[PDB]
Amino acid sequence: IESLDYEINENDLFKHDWRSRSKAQVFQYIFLKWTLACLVGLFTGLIATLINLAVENIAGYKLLAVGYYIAQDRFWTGLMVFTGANLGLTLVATVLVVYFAPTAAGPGIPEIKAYLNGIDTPNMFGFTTMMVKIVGSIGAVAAGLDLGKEGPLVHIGSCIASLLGQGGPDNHRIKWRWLRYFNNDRDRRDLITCGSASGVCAAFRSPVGGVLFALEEVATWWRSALLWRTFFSTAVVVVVLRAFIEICNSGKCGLFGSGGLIMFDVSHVEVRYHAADIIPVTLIGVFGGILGSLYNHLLHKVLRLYNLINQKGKIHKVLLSLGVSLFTSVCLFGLPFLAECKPCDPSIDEICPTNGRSGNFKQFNCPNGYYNDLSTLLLTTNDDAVRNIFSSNTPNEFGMVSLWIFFGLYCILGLITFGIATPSGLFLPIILMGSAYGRMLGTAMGSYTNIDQGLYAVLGAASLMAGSMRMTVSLCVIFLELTNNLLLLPITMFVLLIAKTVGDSFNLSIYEIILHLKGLPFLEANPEPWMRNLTVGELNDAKPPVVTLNGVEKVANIVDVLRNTTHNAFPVLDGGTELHGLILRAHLVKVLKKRWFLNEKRRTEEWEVREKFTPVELAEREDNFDDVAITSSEMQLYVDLHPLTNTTPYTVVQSMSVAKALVLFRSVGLRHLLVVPKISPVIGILTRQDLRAYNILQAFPHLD
Amino acid sequence: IESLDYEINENDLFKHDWRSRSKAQVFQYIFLKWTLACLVGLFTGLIATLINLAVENIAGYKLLAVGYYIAQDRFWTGLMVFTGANLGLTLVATVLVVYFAPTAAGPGIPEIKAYLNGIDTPNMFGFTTMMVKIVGSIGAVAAGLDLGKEGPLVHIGSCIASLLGQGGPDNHRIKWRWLRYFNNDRDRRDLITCGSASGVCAAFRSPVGGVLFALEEVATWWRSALLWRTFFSTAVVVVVLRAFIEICNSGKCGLFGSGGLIMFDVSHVEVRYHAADIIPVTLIGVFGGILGSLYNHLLHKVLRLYNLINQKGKIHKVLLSLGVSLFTSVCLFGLPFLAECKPCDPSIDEICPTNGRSGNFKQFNCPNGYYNDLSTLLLTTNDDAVRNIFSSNTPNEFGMVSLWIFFGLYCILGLITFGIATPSGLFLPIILMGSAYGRMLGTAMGSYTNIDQGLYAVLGAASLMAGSMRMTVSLCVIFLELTNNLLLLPITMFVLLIAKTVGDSFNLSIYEIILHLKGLPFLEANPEPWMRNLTVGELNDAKPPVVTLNGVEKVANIVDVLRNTTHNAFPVLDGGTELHGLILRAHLVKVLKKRWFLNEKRRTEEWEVREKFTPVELAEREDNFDDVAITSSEMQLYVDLHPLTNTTPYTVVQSMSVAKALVLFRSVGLRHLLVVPKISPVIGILTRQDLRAYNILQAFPHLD
Ligand SMILES: CCCCCCCC(=O)OC[C@H](COP(=O)(O)O[C@@H]1[C@H](O)[C@H](O)[C@@H](OP(=O)(O)O)[C@H](OP(=O)(O)O)[C@H]1O)OC(=O)CCCCCCC
Ligand SMILES: CCCCCCCC(=O)OC[C@H](COP(=O)(O)O[C@@H]1[C@H](O)[C@H](O)[C@@H](OP(=O)(O)O)[C@H](OP(=O)(O)O)[C@H]1O)OC(=O)CCCCCCC
Ligand SMILES: Nc1ncnc2c1ncn2[C@@H]1O[C@H](COP(=O)(O)OP(=O)(O)OP(=O)(O)O)[C@@H](O)[C@H]1O
Ligand SMILES: Nc1ncnc2c1ncn2[C@@H]1O[C@H](COP(=O)(O)OP(=O)(O)OP(=O)(O)O)[C@@H](O)[C@H]1O
Ligand SMILES: [Mg+2]
Ligand SMILES: [Mg+2]
Repeated sequence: IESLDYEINENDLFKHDWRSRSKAQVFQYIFLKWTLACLVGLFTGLIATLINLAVENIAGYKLLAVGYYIAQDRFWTGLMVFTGANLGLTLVATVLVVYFAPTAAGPGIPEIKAYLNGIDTPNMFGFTTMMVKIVGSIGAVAAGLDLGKEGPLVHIGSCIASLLGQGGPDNHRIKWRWLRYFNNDRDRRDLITCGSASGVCAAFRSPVGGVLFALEEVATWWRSALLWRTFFSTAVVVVVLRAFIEICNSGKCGLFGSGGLIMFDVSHVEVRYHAADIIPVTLIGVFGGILGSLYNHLLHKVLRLYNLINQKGKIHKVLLSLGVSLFTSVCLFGLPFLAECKPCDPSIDEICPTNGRSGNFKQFNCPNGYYNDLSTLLLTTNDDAVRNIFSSNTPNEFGMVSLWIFFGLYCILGLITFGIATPSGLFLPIILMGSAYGRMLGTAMGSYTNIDQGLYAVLGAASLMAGSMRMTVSLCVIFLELTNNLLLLPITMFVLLIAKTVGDSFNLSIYEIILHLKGLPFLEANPEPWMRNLTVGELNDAKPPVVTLNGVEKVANIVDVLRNTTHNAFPVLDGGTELHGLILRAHLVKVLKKRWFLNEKRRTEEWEVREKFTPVELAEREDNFDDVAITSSEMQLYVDLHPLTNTTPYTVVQSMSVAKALVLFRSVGLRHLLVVPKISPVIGILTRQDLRAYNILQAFPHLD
Repeated sequence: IESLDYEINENDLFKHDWRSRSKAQVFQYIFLKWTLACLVGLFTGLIATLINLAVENIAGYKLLAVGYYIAQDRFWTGLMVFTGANLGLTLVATVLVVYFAPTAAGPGIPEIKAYLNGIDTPNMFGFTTMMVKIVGSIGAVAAGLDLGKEGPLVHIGSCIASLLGQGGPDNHRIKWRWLRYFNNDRDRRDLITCGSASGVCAAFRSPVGGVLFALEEVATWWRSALLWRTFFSTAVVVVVLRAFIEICNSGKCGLFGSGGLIMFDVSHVEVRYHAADIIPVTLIGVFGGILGSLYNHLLHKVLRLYNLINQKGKIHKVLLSLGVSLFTSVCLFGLPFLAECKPCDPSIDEICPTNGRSGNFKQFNCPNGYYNDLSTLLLTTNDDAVRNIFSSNTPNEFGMVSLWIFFGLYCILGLITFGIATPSGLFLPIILMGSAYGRMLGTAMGSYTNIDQGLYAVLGAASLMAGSMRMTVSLCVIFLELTNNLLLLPITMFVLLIAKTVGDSFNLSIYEIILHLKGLPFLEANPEPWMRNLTVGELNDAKPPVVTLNGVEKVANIVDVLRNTTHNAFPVLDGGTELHGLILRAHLVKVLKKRWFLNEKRRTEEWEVREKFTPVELAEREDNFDDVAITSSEMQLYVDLHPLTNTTPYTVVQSMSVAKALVLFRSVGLRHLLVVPKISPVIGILTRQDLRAYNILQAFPHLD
């Protein structure tokens, strides 16, 4: 799996630096760079509100059809309707994925985290992957599964960004010339960062939470001119989302519009800072670190198991998805018949019990005047279950045994649902599993505290999310703009830090674990302490030698180095040997396809390559080597490789440490890094495969 | 003015990489790195609450003494008391600055913005500079000047961080050995970033606003392991600030405790999204961009004028400060006698008029039942004037002429007060000057809008602050956590973007303008479009040649290159010439002071330099060259410069563009950057002075 070309070519023929164009062209580029950051936000807002409209309508008219048979004391008919509707929606949402785009499974972040690190993950931002991600997300979260549209919205935002960047689908591009400036690999990284923050803001209705999510976790080369377009895109997202909530008020769109603007609003509690509430807040942090470590350690084993079932065919995936949906629906209907009914309390002031699709003290098998504390949490859409656990001013609503049963159910569903072949997510199961033990500790303290148990559920959700994803700033800002409680922001990040620096003492993160399972070559930020005692010359003394071309290279050597080798960049020498730089494989296949062949070893002028090539044709990667067949009489001609050479590559000397070379490699971009000698002017090329610690430790095992 | 040594030395003798120490030492380092990030937050919270306690007590007992003579219809006695108390407080706050630490003047950011870019700004984070910054900030903002403790709190946080880093004041350091790990220049940059975000969070009571302020504007080398300590420090700051607000409730600390937790709370408005309120919000943005551009262009001329008065002696500074305070007090008392009294309205529901030190419809010369709309804004501490302009549910409280008079006064005071020799600031004058025209447009629209005029004042303040400082994310998060209005966050950054991308079309920022006035060599992020068509070899073909030392260099050449040259790093050769790397001046003076002299040209072993030096002694920069006198008989001995050489420097070749060399230079750190030839193995050193565009354009003026 290859990498991406971030390094700028400084030749005049390529016109890579956009400031060096004309004035009309820099006007058009500076207008299109903001028009696309507007349209990414506009379309991510429209598509997330379409997902929310369809999901709320489907889950509402499923739960109303369940409650109509609940109210007539027909429990088995309601169970058959529930399991049948869940099985049909999960069947559609996994048939589309396993038969039309098998890369749509899973969240999408653990890959966009690797695309923005330079790894060219293939077939990830297509058009059919976006459409089956949308329909699979609708049919998967409207089937009551323990997933969430939280994750897939990041991947849908990235696909919207890339389809706007290349001007449509991969084979139906519009031939607008003004989109020729975004054919690079730096503009794609900028657009996909805008789309990923656009997706996080569409998921959580939090603008700068999404900006900080793309800043801290997903992207890795942050620019201050990128911080102003990500800003604009999350702004247009949350404007479009709140405007289409406000238009669909008063039931003009059926359901979807009885919910409000901020999602899990608990901004009415006025949390205080008592000194006997230091012990339970650090207990929330310590237990969130331990449970996030244990949850990562078990989800690693579960995904290792699911990698065996995914290779046994395209029908074992569908059977696994339907079995997970069947077990989910059977548990979510049969488990609330174990918790006994507790009577209402008039000190809570909310209406209990309640019959309908909404939360707030639901009953389904209790007599009149009682309410079921399990069916408040189960038998509901998961957007309302977490509103029931974040319920301000509800002392002792849920018992200890019912919260234990809900916790022990959702810590199982979070393991077995993530990794199935439907578009899943990982924010919502951790939010539910964290709110469970947060309100468990809230009910366990009781009168010896002053923070509300709903805020203990918020602290439990944030503490498990930190202990399982190792994020600090994005989680505190996201929980601020989910909960609207500004006075909770100190204590809710005092709990994130204890959760993260307890969870770091046991395991890795979960994105690093999913990146390690998928084998993606992610370059870590800081080098190891043993990388400083190893030099680059010792690294190239354990490698095959560099293959090079000269400047006016014969066609036979170009064809030989293209057929026999898989390398994507070759240094150019002159055979007094003067190094020129690197030339890419993508330009070797271009001069072979263009029939730019010379008779003698003449080095050309500039106007010949201006007449042959154009700056737009040099960035089209729509080529392969198999279709071109060179005549064996014209394999003795000559190709002038001078005007296509990246004549200013980044070089290190053969005594630099591997640590400093890795720091340069990751800080600049740099698919390729030459190695010139200290005083054959090239003695090796370092790439991403050579600077990862797992490959270096296999060659020199006496280091660690 | 020199630079800082960020580049890590990879030798075993220095022990710069902290992971390569022992296990006990890495435990002690990982404990102290968080203990200092705790103590920075704890002490910045305690010192900002001491500033707030003293400022509120002094300004309260000054305004009560003014109001006691206002209520007895004695206006001239109140004017004499007001002008005398302001003149005494400004006299103390400028005498301390001009006679004890003249670097305490001005905000503090435009320098911490340059210290974190590597420029070693001298005498900036001392102990007397911190103490006179504290007392000057108290005596300057309690004198009613148009400044603010918003800025100086960044510099006080940075000084607290550096005094904790070096273990006390600059000549009273404690001799604790466990503070030897923070003697580097990377730990100082990390600590000062924690202290700067600590200061912004202590100023605005906004944690992640301060984190994003240190992320976007102040610091320039952001690390994800730094994002977790800045987090902790702003957390402890806002916890200590809110706890010492809550302890000082019910008047146990005199005043300071009748204000609340969040400062300018306007979270009761429920802003809507009408479609006829797109024209005035973009008018707020356009006028904020134009007024921020014009305010920068005039403050540049005013600071150019003040540079003449500052050089005419230490008494012209005091006369300028007292004249500014006199003009301020005469205007703030004499201007409200021009606005006529308007009667009360019962539809506003707040108590009008009010007599006291607080805001909310103040009267001072109106009869009973009326109120003065200018003295609501003037004659009050500026922390309450902006609460009066951000007043939710007050339609048409201030007229048009009174708001025009307040605007035309504060746009003059913001020019003439910033730059005087007291510890000033720049957030509060822009907040006041922006709220003025924000509520002016709110009163000008009237019934043709639905957003409250207090929210138009918030939009005007944010739009002028963006048009004059060119910040986006930090301003929207800071205005969120000042105003507590989460539903204002979309429109309040839709106005910041129009303000910033109108203001960018005219001028620079204001930090770049103050950095350009002080002549500090700030390295910009992206290179110019002409820097790609210039190579490093052409840069070194217009420079004096590199001076070098050999490896076992005689003492006479070391003394000659230390006396005759001012360079701080010399390449080491061997005269077959094998490059070793760079050696610093700070180690040349160390081997000259240590008397590590050899008789012959023997290259030593490792154990000799282990016996002479220690890893702590090699980082002590407490030396100068004038005190050491070498005997002329021992100037023919030899110094082994091998084991102190930075043997892995960052090298480029002599055909790299200046653009790519600048990108490497700024992305890695790098005080010094060698230039090795393509195929005398060194042909130059590039530093910060060579890669700035202003120095390159003076040598090759045919480029632009
Ligand atoms: C409503 C919200 C905003 C509304 C306004 C919509 C436009 C808007 O929000 O920003 C305006 C845009 C700014 O462009 P933007 O900041 O995205 O682009 C960066 C900017 O040009 C910097 O000045 C560049 O650095 P330098 O100079 O090389 O040092 C940087 O180069 P690099 O990072 O690539 O190295 C650029 O990426 O351009 C204008 O100011 C002129 C107005 C024409 C744009 C009009 C397009 C609609
Ligand atoms: C609110 C409570 C939270 C604070 C208290 C808890 C302390 C706390 O919040 O962080 C814990 C601390 C994390 O240290 P911290 O994250 O600051 O340090 C980074 C961390 O060690 C990374 O793993 C390093 O990267 P790598 O590994 O090289 O890849 C990185 O290296 P570099 O960036 O330098 O290159 C380090 O800077 O680790 C402990 O368990 C120390 C015992 C804690 C004792 C401290 C007690 C105060
Ligand atoms: N002439 C050469 N060009 C490029 N790589 C080379 C060459 N000679 C040896 N290598 C080494 O061969 C290994 C495999 O290289 P590979 O074919 O993956 O290059 P690549 O596909 O361009 O790498 P990537 O695209 O992942 O940056 C690398 O570790 C590289 O160091
Ligand atoms: N041997 C040398 N070492 C360092 N700089 C040199 C040398 N020879 C020439 N120069 C040049 O002389 C100019 C002035 O260098 P200066 O004395 O400011 O170095 P410096 O003080 O170490 O720089 P800084 O500390 O700002 O990084 C620089 O532009 C540098 O390029
Ligand atoms: Mg490859
Ligand atoms: Mg110097």
